[PDB]
Amino acid sequence: AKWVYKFEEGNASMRNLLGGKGCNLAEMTILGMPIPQGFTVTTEACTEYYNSGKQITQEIQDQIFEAITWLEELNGKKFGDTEDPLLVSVRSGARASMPGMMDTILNLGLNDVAVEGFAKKTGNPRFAYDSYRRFIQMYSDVVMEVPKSHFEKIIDAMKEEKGVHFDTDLTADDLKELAEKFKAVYKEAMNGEEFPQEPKDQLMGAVKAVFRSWDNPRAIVYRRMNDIPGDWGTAVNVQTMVFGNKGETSGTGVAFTRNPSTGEKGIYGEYLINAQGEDVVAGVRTPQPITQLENDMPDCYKQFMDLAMKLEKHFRDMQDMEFTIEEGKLYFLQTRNGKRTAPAALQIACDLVDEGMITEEEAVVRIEAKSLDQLLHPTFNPAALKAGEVIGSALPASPGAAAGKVYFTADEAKAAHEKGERVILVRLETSPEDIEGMHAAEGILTVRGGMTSHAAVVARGMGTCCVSGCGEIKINEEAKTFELGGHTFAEGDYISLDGSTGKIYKGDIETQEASVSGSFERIMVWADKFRTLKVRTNADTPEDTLNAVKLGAEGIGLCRTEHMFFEADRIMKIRKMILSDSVEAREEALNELIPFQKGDFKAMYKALEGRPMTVRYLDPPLHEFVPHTEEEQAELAKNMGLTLAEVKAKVDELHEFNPMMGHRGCRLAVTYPEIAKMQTRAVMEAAIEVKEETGIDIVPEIMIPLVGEKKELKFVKDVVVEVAEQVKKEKGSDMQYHIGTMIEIPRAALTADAIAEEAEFFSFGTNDLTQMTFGFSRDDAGKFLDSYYKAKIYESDPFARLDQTGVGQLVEMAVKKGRQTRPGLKCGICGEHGGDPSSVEFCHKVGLNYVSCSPFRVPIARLAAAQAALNN
Amino acid sequence: AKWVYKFEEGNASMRNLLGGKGCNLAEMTILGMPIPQGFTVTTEACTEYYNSGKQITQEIQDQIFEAITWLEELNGKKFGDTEDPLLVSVRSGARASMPGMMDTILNLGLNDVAVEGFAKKTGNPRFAYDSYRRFIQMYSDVVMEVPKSHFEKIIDAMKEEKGVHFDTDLTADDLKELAEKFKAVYKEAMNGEEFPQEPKDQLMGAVKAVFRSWDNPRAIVYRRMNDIPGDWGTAVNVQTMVFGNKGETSGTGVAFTRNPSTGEKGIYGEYLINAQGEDVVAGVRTPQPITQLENDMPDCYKQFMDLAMKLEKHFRDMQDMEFTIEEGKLYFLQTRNGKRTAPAALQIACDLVDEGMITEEEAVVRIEAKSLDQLLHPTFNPAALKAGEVIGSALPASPGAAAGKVYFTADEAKAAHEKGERVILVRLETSPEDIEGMHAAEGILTVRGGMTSHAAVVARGMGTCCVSGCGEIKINEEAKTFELGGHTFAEGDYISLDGSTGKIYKGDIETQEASVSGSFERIMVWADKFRTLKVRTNADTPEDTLNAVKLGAEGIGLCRTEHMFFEADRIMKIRKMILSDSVEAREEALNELIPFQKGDFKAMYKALEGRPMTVRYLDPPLHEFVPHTEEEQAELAKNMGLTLAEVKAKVDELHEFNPMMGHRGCRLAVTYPEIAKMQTRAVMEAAIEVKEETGIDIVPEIMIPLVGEKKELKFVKDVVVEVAEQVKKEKGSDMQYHIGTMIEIPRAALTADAIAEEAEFFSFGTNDLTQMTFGFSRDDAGKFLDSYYKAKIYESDPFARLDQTGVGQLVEMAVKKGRQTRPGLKCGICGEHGGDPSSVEFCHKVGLNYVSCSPFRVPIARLAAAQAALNN
Ligand SMILES: [N+]
Ligand SMILES: [N+]
Repeated sequence: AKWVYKFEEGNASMRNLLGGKGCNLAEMTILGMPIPQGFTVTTEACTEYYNSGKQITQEIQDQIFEAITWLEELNGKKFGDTEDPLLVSVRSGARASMPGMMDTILNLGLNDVAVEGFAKKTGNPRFAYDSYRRFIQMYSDVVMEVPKSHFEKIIDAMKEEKGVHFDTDLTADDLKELAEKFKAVYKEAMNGEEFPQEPKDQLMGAVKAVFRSWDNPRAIVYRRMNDIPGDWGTAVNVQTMVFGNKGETSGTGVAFTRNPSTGEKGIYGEYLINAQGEDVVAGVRTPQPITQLENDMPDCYKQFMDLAMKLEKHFRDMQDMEFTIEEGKLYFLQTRNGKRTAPAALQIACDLVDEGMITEEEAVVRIEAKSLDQLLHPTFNPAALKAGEVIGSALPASPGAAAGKVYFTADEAKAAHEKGERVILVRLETSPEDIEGMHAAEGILTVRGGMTSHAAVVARGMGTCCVSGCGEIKINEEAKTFELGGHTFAEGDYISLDGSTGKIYKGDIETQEASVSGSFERIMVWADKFRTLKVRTNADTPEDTLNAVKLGAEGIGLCRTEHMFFEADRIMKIRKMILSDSVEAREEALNELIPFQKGDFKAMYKALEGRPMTVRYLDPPLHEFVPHTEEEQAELAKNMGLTLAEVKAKVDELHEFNPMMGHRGCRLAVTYPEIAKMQTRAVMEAAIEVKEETGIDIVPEIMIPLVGEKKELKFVKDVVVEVAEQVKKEKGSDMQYHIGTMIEIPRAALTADAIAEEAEFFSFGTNDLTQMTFGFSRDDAGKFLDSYYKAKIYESDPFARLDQTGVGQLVEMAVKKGRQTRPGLKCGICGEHGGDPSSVEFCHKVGLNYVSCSPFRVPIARLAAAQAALNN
Repeated sequence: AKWVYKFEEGNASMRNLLGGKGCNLAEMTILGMPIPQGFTVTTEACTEYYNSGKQITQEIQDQIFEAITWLEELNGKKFGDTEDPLLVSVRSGARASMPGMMDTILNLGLNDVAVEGFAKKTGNPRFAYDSYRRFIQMYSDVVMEVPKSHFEKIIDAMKEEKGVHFDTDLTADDLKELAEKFKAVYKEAMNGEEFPQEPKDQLMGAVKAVFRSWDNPRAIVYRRMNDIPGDWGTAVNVQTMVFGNKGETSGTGVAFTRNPSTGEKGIYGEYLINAQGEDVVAGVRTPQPITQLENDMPDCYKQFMDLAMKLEKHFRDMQDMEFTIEEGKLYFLQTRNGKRTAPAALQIACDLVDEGMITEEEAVVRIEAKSLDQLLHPTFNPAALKAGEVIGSALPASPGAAAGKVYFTADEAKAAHEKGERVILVRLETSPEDIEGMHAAEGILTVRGGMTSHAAVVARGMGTCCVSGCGEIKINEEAKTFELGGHTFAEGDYISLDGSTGKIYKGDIETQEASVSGSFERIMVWADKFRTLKVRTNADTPEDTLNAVKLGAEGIGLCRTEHMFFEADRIMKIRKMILSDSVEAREEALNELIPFQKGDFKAMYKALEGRPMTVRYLDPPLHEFVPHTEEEQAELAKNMGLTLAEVKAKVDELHEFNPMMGHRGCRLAVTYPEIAKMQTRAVMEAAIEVKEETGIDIVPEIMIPLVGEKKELKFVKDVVVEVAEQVKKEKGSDMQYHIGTMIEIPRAALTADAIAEEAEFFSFGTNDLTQMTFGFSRDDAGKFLDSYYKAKIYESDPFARLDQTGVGQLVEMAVKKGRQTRPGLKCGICGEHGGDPSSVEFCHKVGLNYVSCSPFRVPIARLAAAQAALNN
């Protein structure tokens, strides 16, 4: 086929084939920007590599070399030529942008002979050898996997040995020396093989390494964390080199057209004079803030700021750009819509609509919904913060209030978090390998690196606090301790970070619940204008109901009732009913619960003010309510006038092999209708009274759990209806109410047209539906789920993301068949999936009426629903 | 002239003549609404009364009686007739709405003979006598000033005597009795005069009482508090009566089409069955929430909700309505745009724009700017609130976190606040007489009264916390104590109120700084779109600068520098310079201050990020920096090797008769240029360095205080320029800077064209300009300002509201003449007036470029500036 495209042959629309970096390089070429020429090996070439038993096919290599020849002709130089070489950069990039995770190798082409021709042609040996030891290092890292450590230790040995204080203070003589030590490393690691001297072998080795890396364990995991399918592959961009390490009038930088942490309009970012990209990211030399370049090189700044505004206007969004200045001449290497925190996304989308650059629909569609969870992260209690002990400060790389126990390796931090600890990862700097520990941390603190350092950008991405470049810190990896200010810290010691101010605190500073911007309220107003799904919340108390309404919830899709039986002042009533031996004594025990539960329901209807609430009837088996402690069993035997033995025999009788599928929910209402009769009286008495007290109308929604058969639901509904009508008569009420069901048993969805004959609404309990569709319990699934992710068997966690392919089939069928028998059938979802964007999009598309999520996920659901409406 | 108009003869545009209540009665008549017919005696009639030595002229009375005759013909009944009387309500209302402050007398016309004809015609004696004792009471209160106390004590004696528990449980027999006791009261107070029996005398007495009341001390003060001019007068509305006290199918209510505390859309308010308005406001019978009327009288509710939506749609804003149901027939008595809290105003204006009912310009224009100070009131620290001891709860009448020492009379609460205490007024209920104590309170707590009670509505108006109708409270006026829950409270004891939840706490619950809505950020976006003035802030520290920017400030209009000399680590430098005897030793002492001050300025430029800052040079006389304590004087003598006597002699030498007009500001820079030279070096060194460190450009603004003459400013500017240019040369800087002046001496404004020859900008220091224009010091003016307000000599405090008539003349002239010599002259204001709406409007109109206010007043200035732009 055709596996390679020149930049001139592509555009932004070819993203899936060229990857985002390649399509953006193409697009800037199309605009006539000062972009060094190059080409792209497509994402399809990556699939082909994978379909050929992980090998580059003859045809592909032929086409790579062909394009290389095309590059040579344009430049007038032969690739890696012994005399006047042409050198290239090789950079990977998939359809989806993955900041901090891809690969870059500069100066490819250099070798023992080309480096001398390079030195002669540039007239600058120090620059030639600096470029060579860089390339030897980047290639050893990227292609093989020799740790910078091996190289950084040597470069530091030499500088320290030579008294010099900076990489820049090395002579062309030291650099030739350094390169040889560097090559020794690669060989001292390649089982005796020498660093490839043929330019063509270097190119293929780098290309193969890019395809190979797509399947590294860290890429696999990062892709699951960001919902990126693996089949997308990655492309490889190859470009002619421009050098920011040629001298004092050369440099390299990374900047954003607006701030990615706050969203404020205006250039943000950093650069270094006489450097290559690597240097800026590392922060050994303190990177200078982008705005300062105006002082050093006014003309190049002017040009850069003009092109930067031109790029934001062309792409119609904040841009993350990389540039290189080679001896006074400005080049752009990359541009992409910049990753950003949620506050920054709202601010920015809002400013772009106000400047007339985009429409409200465009603003809504572009914000990453999952990221709005950041808006509800607790912020520090101001009093506590002022009272707090500042021990140091640095760059506010990524916003947020982080407080946790310190760990010094991504693996320890993750292991600690898993045991339930809030963790803070402290490192010299982070790397793609630290990703899982980073994701586990409340915050991230580093010794070197600025706003565009690895920790900074990956953290903004995750919406995680990060203070970076705190040079005052002294880490003792080995001992697992670090010193800052007044004292040494030890693994586990609490410290706090303010990602907004850069301040670092001793101890665990108190945090409180956050509030909300106006760009947030503004974005929600536009969202509402477009969404058609309604958004309800999963709430069991007045307090959560209020929080949820405050975030936009229009009512409740799931009000669990177990706590109304489990609570200290409730538990003995139900225990007494369970240990009874008469339907009469069961009812009498149950009846004592009425006043309590009626009371909990009046409080909820009082906080609802007319908003609907779906009340789920008793869900768990009886064993969950009986004491499992010989001691509590003894106490109960004593309160009921029974022997410890009797109580124990009843407990043993209720025991089940698989509690997930035993005698519970609807099946329990069938054997003991008394339970449902009681919850009905509590519900209807509470509603009727609150309606009498306020005049605010109520239409109770009573939902029966774990139904699989029409006549099973009918049996329970009859019981409920009989009590509801009786309560209505006793109170002189004409209140209306609906009786519906959960669709959480596969059979219910398969026979939903029959179920709809009795059910007035459907709530999709997808947590349970997923367990029964996949055949596994969430609580026992961690002993293999992780092996499944690692082996790519699953690319997403089915409990956090609706499985559209399988489980989705049952949700779609249930709505379709339910509506064959009851056209106006109302359908909601209340499993954890209702707060997940892709799931919410699936529900909008299959016709649900509303989704229901935890209070603090309401904003996410509201935005995701608007997006589903616009994207469909 | 023509002093009386029928409702049919008026409309909303005639507001200034008919008053807001009369024009709204007219407008609803025009709409064909079920409004009882009546007429309005104009505001002009009130001015006429005042121009005739406080007396109703023959012509006016003639016209009142004429209209009364017109009323009779329509009704078929003669006013106060012995047989079938026509009775009327008399209600006052000025061009401006003043909720809780005006007068209402129902049932006027009743007398010893008319009440029997009334009883016979209605066939309902209990209703006739209930109406009579009501009228006797309302007339005694309103016309004369007999305290309800006298009447409430008797009504309670009788009910208590007769065992009955409610006003409603009185027999027609008890009521005839009650009325006679009531008449006895009025006589037992009118030096033996009997309650007027002639209907016409009652009408004139009520009309005169309304005109008379316009000048009561409480109306005068309330008008100053709400910026209402007195010359506006008040109109009197006279209307045929409809009765909500006729029986069980009669009632009366007050409702708002949207909630006035939160702004949420939907009916809000209360009513009572078998009652007159008075009853609802008092809360002896617990008022029922408006929504409940749907349960009692569905058809009348339907009609009411339809007319209510029709009124909001006609007026295009949330309406505060009053209605009466007479034996099943709905009447509307009043409608007005409802008063509301700031959050409610933003929410509502925002919803109205989204529903397409109003434009963004209309939203902006209608919100009361001064009320946005409410948005920045501290809210409770959530942790502290949960930790708090709830001792009771009631209606959340007006939002806010109030915490203070309790007082039981409006006068004590005010006196206590004046001594600097945070106060909480606890009363059975409030009255117009409590207004000044209410205004002094952090919060208001009452025993009876609902959402439309006096405290509720006046408090919403003031934006003050209020929890009302807490019946569990027991007040012991005499002892100045009250019991609630766990204990008795005593005058001064701290309690806290949550006006949002209605909860009441023991102690002083901790509060923290508030945040901001999205309807607030939304309203500001629309505001910015319209305003042309810029808004800067008065800020001296990094912290206040940040708060201010966060609220929208575009820079700093006044950065005072006194603290840079006054601070513990600064004071000894300046004291040493003052006690010196050589220009050389003065400079050397001054120089030691440079590092400190340069440091304070770098911190400010660091927080400014390029935003301009106007730096005011040293303002106070030297006496302010020398010790005034023989003890500190001794310590200084010791540190300087001087005798206590010498130090004391220098202190005595610096003493002045009038420090406000002595040797200070510019005159001090003239005698000691060393001081200005030093502040210039601190300023320019700090700016240049921060510009080198960030690349972010800075244009320092140096403002010389208390200038009266062109050559005086030139002398100082030369000094400053010489040092600025020197610092520029030493640092290799080409930074630009402007030297301006305060316009705070009348002479500076009178000769501003000359001053503009040297000043690059003008900042209007209106605090001082007002003192020198009025000739009084703010700090000594309280011993007569209050007598001036009481005597109406001044209607506004000149220190809080720019005096447009006089002081405004100098500000206008200064800008006009300054621009004759320097057309692009930049002009700002930074006196306290820059945060006051009417002042901000005056500044927009006279051409200023920006206003500058304290950080927390920034929102007020931003909105007021948009409003000035639209209204002009
Ligand atoms: N379930
Ligand atoms: N002043």
